[PDB]
Order: sequence, then structure tokens, then C-alpha cells
Amino acid sequence: CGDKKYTKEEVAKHNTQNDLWIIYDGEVHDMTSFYKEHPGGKVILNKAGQDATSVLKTLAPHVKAADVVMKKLKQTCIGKVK
Ligand code: HEM
Repeated sequence: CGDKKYTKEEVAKHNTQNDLWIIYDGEVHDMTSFYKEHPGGKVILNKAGQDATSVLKTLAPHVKAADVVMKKLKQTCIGKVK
């Protein structure tokens, strides 16, 4: 994830398909490039700029494809929440 720190407020500003961040386990992830390939479609924006930990750990599809979900998270961490 690195050393960059972000406040929840700043992360919230990245809530669009061309500027999409999400928080996972206190980590800030830039998912902008993933928008188009998200198997769930546009609904990924429902948590854009917000915490998606529970969703990513418990939603049926996310569990079935946990390998893909974690791989994508591990390619997108830009910092942590402070
Ligand atoms: C780490 C990357 C991902 C993020 C941040 C993400 C995020 C989300 C969010 C925020 C939602 C909407 C939740 C709600 O409103 O209740 C969602 C739905 C969904 N996601 Fe993902 N997702 C990711 C990866 C994946 C992968 C790899 C799959 C493939 C199996 C997937 C399949 C789905 C499906 C099937 C839905 C439901 C769509 C619907 O209800 O119409 N997601 N995802």
C-alpha cells in the first residue's frame, strides 16, 4: 500500500467511473481502471469513495471469485486511511 495517508473525506471525492476509489480494510484502492471490467457492472459505484470491505468479503459473487477480488485489490492499493 505504501506510505500515502488519506482521510475518509478525501477518499469520498473519488466517486465516479473515471475517478473511482474504494476503502478495504483501512486501505485506499484506486479502482478507476477496473470499472469497465467489473463483472457486477456499474453497481461498483454504489460504494465509490466509500468503504466496501463487507461487500468485498461477503457478497456471494465476491466470495465465489475471492481469488480475482483479492488479486485486483493487491494491484490497486495507493495508501491507507488516517
Ligand atoms: C476488488 C474489486 C471489486 C470491487 C471494488 C467491487 C465492488 C462492488 C460493489 C461496490 C458492488 C455493489 C454492491 C451493492 O450495491 O450491494 C458490487 C457488485 C457485484 N460485483 Fe463486484 N467488485 C469487485 C470485484 C468483482 C469481481 C472480481 C467479480 C466477479 C465475480 C464481481 C462481481 C459482482 C457482482 C456479480 C455484483 C452484483 C451486481 C448486481 O447486483 O447486479 N465483483 N461489486
